[PDB]
Amino acid sequence: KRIKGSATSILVGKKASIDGSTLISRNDDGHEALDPQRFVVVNPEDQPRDYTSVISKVNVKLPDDPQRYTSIPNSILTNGIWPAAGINSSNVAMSATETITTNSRVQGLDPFVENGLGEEDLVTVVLPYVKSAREGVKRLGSLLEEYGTYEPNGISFADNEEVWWLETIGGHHWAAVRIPDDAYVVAPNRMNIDQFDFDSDDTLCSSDLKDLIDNNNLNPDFENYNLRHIFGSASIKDTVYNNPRTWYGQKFFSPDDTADDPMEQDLPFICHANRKISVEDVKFVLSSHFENTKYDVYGSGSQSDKTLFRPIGINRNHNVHILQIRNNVPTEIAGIHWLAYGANTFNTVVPFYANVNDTPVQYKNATGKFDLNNMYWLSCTTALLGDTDYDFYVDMRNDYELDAMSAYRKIQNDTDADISGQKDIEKYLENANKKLADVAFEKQNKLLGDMVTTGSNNMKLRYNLND
Amino acid sequence: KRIKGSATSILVGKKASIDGSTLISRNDDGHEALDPQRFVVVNPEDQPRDYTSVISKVNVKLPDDPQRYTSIPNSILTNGIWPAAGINSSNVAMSATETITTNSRVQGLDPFVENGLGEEDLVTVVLPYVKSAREGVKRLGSLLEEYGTYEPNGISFADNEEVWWLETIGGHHWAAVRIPDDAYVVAPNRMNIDQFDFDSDDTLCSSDLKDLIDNNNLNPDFENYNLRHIFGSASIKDTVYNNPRTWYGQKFFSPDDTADDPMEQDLPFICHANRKISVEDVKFVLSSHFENTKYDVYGSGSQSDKTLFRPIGINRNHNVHILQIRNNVPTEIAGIHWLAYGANTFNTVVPFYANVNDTPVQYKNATGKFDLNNMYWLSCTTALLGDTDYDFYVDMRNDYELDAMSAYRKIQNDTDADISGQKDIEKYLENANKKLADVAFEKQNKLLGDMVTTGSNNMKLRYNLND
Ligand SMILES: [Co+2]
Ligand SMILES: [Co+2]
Repeated sequence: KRIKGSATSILVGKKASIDGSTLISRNDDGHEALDPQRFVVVNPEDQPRDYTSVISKVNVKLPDDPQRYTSIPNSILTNGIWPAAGINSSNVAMSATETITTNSRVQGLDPFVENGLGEEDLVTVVLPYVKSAREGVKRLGSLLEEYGTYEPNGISFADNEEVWWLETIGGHHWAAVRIPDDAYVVAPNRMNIDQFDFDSDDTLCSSDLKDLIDNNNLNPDFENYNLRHIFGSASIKDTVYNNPRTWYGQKFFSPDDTADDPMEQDLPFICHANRKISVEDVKFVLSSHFENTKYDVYGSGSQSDKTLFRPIGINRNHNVHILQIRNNVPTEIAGIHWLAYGANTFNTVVPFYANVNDTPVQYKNATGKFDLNNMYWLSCTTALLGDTDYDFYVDMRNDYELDAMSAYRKIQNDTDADISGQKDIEKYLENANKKLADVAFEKQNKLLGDMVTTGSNNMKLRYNLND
Repeated sequence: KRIKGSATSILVGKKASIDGSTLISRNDDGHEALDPQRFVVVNPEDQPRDYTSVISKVNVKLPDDPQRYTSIPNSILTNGIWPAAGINSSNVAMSATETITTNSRVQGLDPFVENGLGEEDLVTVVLPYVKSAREGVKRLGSLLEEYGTYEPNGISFADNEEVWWLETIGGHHWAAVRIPDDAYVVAPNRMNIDQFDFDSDDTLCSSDLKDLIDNNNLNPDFENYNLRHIFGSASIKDTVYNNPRTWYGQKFFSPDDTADDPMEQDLPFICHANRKISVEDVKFVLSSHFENTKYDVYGSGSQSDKTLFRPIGINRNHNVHILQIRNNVPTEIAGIHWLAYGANTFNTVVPFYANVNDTPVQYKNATGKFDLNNMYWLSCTTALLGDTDYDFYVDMRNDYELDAMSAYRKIQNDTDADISGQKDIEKYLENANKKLADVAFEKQNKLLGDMVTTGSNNMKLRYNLND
């Protein structure tokens, strides 16, 4: 068999955010709980021109003018690079992938292509070569049509104006929708695009998609086109593995527009929140485990209720990224690659400037060797200890989140404030990223220390005299 | 670390009270269950002109004309004075503080000031120098701008006309609301001020507050300004630690305007009760533990429900005070500093006249040495015993509350009735306060005795012949 990713994604249009930025985000989850991640800038000279994948052995000849981009490659390259997500020098963001679903009727017509492209590959072969989110969508579509794919995937694109979501369909087909400026999306591992207008300028797809549907009796609905009804799933597994994640996110942002059934199969794709959305909001949902419901594994529910649903924050979060393209700041500091590692319950995303040529050591240097000086291993260790007694550690966790995010914001604010006239912008921003990573490590380390100190007093292996 | 206070506060406007008085109140809670408190009048000659805090080392030069004021300082000065609350000779009341919440976005712009002011300090540096509640608000606002603060705090002020609530925002900013005459407030450890009209005569704030919000994308709402949405929190921890306290209080006073969800994040700040409010009402809510719900730790709920919410009456109540400025009595007896010590389940507030130069021995003289002749230690001992079998002791508790409060009221009524023509008002009221404290001790001691006598008969270590 082939190794597969898992994920939860959240998208925010430029009018829906609290600061007028676009946000595309994803929990990059995997099969094993731990799989070391690195934060790496791929400079143009480092980018392949003759690309061959490890998993599928697909060979793609690439353009000769790649742009510099951030990425989050695996430390261990057994299954290839797995760059996950990044922002290029044109301030275009891309995250790939959100594994989605398919069905036997479309697979019968356009099967997966064994030697096609996969999540292993997509950012590497698309992001360096596009100058808008729309261009990203179109290039990826072209590559799917030409080379095919062996996975069902959802991919996000953004620039300072637009946010797009592309879903792959069978071995070669695809469709994509531009998320409205004022909207957000929460997307689990299930095909998401619903109502789809072939006549809209805000949609793109395989030229033959409508004919594929119309000519092969793929449409289950009496009227109109709902792509996930046609090409996706509405399974019993969806009701426990996927829909509750969508539901919990929509309950958080749109409480008065969202009913009380986490199993709902027709939750809207495009949503409108009752307020503007912050980075902190996005990280909360990306770290969640159905808090204040009977489905919280750390909560008061029955054993069966507590384990019924797949949470969003999860032991096998490998990285979490929130890619932000800001507006009303100079373009050279618009791109922010927010990043953290390990189960999202005990980390914080750090707002790294994407306009840099290299990355901080604590985030760049993970290998297969356990190293608590590295933020991947330190963050995972913290979350594991936290998992053993969540209610005991959660107050320290909460304090740390506020304290750390406050410190990051102060550094960002100071750095933004002095951008004008900097003679070496990349060096200036690399220094800012170094400060951010240093503080992130210090506060992560201090949190773990506080947890170890208090936790040790509460060990089972104890016997105290109460005097 | 730095030690932090905790609290629950209740405010009542002059038209909302049963007697036309203003009331500002707070449970002064702390980290440890026990921390001995004293009732102390600071005469002008005792007041520092050159003040330095213990926790932050902030140094504040003070005016040379301080007014006399009541206060509730810590017996043990390890972390400074912690005066908590009092009434000055101009019949201005102040209670500080209700620790509240903040968020990373505003902290990123205006961080806490390490060597700034804190709860340790505020009553000492403000109350002696103001002649109205409004002046208190303005002086505190000025001091925050001058010295900064290292805590997020809520502070109440009152005189015979007005009640104000000030909340500190970041290291230097602040906002305050004059509570409508006919309104009340219940405030837990969460930022409270909601809808806020900068043009209102009922509001005061940092001169730059609206610009700070507008220019830095701090406002999450599509319309208007809600200060706690902007500057505060709505966290998962809020739903168990804070909101249920607000909810239980509002359920008590406004049953028909309050829904059934204790976790509600947008309970109103300003409320209107269905009736006029007594001192006895306020003490009840300040002593409460979600009686007649599954969230009552002394009740019938599951272990998880019983311990889910932070109660208002609690083991770490250090003092409880209700500062009352009465109307239509002569000004020399308008100020009443109601006071009790220890967990509020087994004490009663005593209506001490604030117009005095000294305080009764049973309330003034606590040290670190356990002394059951002192009301701090006696009250704490009583509440601890009560905690071991609440349903067994609650009838004696209830009887004592009625009996004791009736005795206090008789003494107050007689004292008020003979105020005219007194040649030495302070001596006259000090004598009344001595009578109050004497009877308060007698009734507290008799309660504990009755509990010990009946409790001893029900000890586990027993074996009786039933004849
Ligand atoms: Co070429
Ligand atoms: Co819209």
